[PDB]
Order: sequence, then C-alpha cells, then structure tokens
Amino acid sequence: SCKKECSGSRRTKKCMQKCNREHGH
Repeated sequence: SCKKECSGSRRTKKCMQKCNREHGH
C-alpha cells in the first residue's frame, strides 16, 4: 500500500525507503 502503489519500472528505492522509515514507528 506504499511500495507497489509507487513502484514504476525500475524505481522503488524512493517509495520503499519512505515506507520503510514511516513503518519504523
């Protein structure tokens, strides 16, 4: 709901890192 909802063709480290930090609660 944050990784696949952003991942494009070869980009994901951006949305992934964002979700990884947010889920760092």
